[PDB]
Amino acid sequence: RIKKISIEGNIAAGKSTFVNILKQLSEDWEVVPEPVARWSNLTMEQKNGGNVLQMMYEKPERWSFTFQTYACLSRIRAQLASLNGKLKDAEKPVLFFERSVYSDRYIFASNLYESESMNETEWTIYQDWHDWMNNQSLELDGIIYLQATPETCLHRIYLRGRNEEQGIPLEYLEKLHYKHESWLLHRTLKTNFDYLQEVPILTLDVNEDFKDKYESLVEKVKEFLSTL
Amino acid sequence: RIKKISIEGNIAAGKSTFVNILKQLSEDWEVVPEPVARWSNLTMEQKNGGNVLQMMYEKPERWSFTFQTYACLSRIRAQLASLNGKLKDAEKPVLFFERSVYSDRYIFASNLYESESMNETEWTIYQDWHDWMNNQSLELDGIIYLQATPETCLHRIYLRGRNEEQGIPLEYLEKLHYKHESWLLHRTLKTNFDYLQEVPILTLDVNEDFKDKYESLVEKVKEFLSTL
Ligand SMILES: Cc1ccc(NC(=O)c2ccc(CN3CCN(C)CC3)cc2)cc1Nc1nc(-c2nccc(N)n2)cs1
Ligand SMILES: Cc1ccc(NC(=O)c2ccc(CN3CCN(C)CC3)cc2)cc1Nc1nc(-c2nccc(N)n2)cs1
Ligand SMILES: Cc1ccc(NC(=O)c2ccc(CN3CCN(C)CC3)cc2)cc1Nc1nc(-c2nccc(N)n2)cs1
Ligand SMILES: Cc1ccc(NC(=O)c2ccc(CN3CCN(C)CC3)cc2)cc1Nc1nc(-c2nccc(N)n2)cs1
Ligand SMILES: O=c1ccn([C@@H]2O[C@H](COP(=O)(O)OP(=O)(O)O)[C@@H](O)[C@H]2O)c(=O)[nH]1
Ligand SMILES: O=c1ccn([C@@H]2O[C@H](COP(=O)(O)OP(=O)(O)O)[C@@H](O)[C@H]2O)c(=O)[nH]1
Ligand code: NA
Ligand code: NA
Repeated sequence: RIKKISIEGNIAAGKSTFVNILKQLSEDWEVVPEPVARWSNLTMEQKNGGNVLQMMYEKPERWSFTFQTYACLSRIRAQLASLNGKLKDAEKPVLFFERSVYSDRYIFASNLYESESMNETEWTIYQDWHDWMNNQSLELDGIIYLQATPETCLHRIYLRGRNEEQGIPLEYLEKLHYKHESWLLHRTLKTNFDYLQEVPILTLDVNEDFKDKYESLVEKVKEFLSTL
Repeated sequence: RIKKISIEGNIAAGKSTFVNILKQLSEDWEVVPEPVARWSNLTMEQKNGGNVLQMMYEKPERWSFTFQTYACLSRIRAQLASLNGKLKDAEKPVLFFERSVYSDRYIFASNLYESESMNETEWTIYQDWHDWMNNQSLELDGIIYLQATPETCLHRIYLRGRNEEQGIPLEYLEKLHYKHESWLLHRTLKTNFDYLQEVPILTLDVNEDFKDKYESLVEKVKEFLSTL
């Protein structure tokens, strides 16, 4: 049975960097990058996603619903493709997701509703769609939360240097940070997925640069995986 | 095995009337009304759908994508519920769909793209979603096409007397009519569903009032069902 583990964290916490570290450490370890992340850098999904990203910069209250539905669809399709296609010869197969359908809804879509970028009907339609489109083989064995300060993530947005992201304000990162803490640390966020309240969570502090010094983080991962 | 038959036709051709006739004629015959039809007349789907219908009257180029995705989702959910819930004691089970996921895409969503109510990205995202969300137990054994003139349907819009529909112009009904003829009569419409080109189609002329005189139409249905 493939173990499914989500990597969760704020914008520029280090999730993509961490996932591309893990992928290389075992042939029994595979990764599903976040579609939105891949859109940001030829396929019709990439063409659609690049357009949606640009349209979102111009007016989020017009495109948030369209963006969030396509982002989540794209993720489910990509996660199921890896789950059905990969690790068939693995001894102890693990698939690492760069975020989940839960971060799609409870972090991003939720935040856009709160920022008045979706109206009540768009948010209620989104939740209905999400509740339904998520009815199975994608349920998580575990979550790894990469915890960074908003300041760390703001500095890492600067380092990554996507022109379109240099305008992201600290306040927005602080809001996303608070949502992550409520969901994954305090476990105060109510979701419509009962099993989630029971899913084991590994919290890793990634404030210190780990690109060349990640053995302690991977040790924590291997320990966490052995408990599942 | 439940036989799945779609009832296809223009606005106010008589599909709802015909489906509510059929339902009563056999305990082995069940119907899935079109969600959009039900929205037009307490549940969160009805609340969402009524809002989406009203928002669409005000500006279709804003709401067409949201409307078409929720309409099609709502249909898949309702068709699968009947397929999983009903006719378990039937000898020769038949489920009649009021329209299909194909009329959703090739008639309505297509028409809205053509009427510049969806941009290329919205239409390409819609088709991608549709291709994907349709990957199974809903494939049709047969189609029944209720063929009425645009003039007949315009007269039947008047008879049904939905205030919001009295503005529908003959030209729009003529466009929908042409799409139906290309798909179901000439079979000239290319779809992304190969099996559809092979699905048996029964064409019924419903220009004459059938509310109290429908035996000949039902005879054609029973004959058609015996060939499948
Ligand atoms: C690409 C892009 C472009 C622009 C914006 N912008 C805003 O988030 C935003 C919101 C609100 C506002 C203020 N108000 C003014 C007043 N208006 C009436 C209402 C908006 C200004 C700007 C975000 C992005 N990226 C995003 N990615 C995600 C996402 N990332 C991964 C997974 C996932 N599911 N979702 C979500 S959002
Ligand atoms: C530059 C700027 C300045 C202001 C605001 N505003 C709001 O986001 C916003 C928040 C909340 C509300 C309602 N609240 C507050 C006011 N009230 C006191 C209580 C209700 C109203 C408006 C957004 C921006 N731009 C932003 N860019 C992004 C972004 N850009 C690319 C990728 C990405 N993921 N995200 C996100 S935010
Ligand atoms: C409820 C409602 C309200 C309004 C409208 N309006 C328009 O169709 C419409 C379009 C185009 C125009 C002209 N232009 C001006 C210029 N603009 C730039 C761009 C629009 C004006 C009006 C349609 C509806 N109903 C509808 N139901 C369906 C449907 N029914 C069953 C299954 C299904 N999948 N889909 C589709 S559409
Ligand atoms: C009253 C009126 C008047 C005009 C138009 N216009 C167009 O629909 C339309 C068509 C096509 C195009 C591009 N074409 C043409 C122009 N060029 C010559 C070649 C490209 C541009 C615009 C729409 C309306 N209203 C309408 N109501 C509905 C409706 N209302 C409730 C439920 C429902 N299902 N449908 C449908 S249509
Ligand atoms: O320990 C780290 C983690 C990340 N980064 C840099 O910070 C930016 C954001 O990282 P990533 O793209 O992995 O963040 P994600 O958005 O995927 O969490 C990138 O330029 C990384 O190279 C770094 O220098 N050291
Ligand atoms: O043979 C018929 C078929 C329909 N109608 C009336 O025409 C309108 C449209 O019918 P329906 O709602 O069944 O059309 P649909 O949109 O479902 O095809 C309704 O007022 C029907 O009662 C009728 O008088 N005789
Ligand atoms: Na690997
Ligand atoms: Na019946």
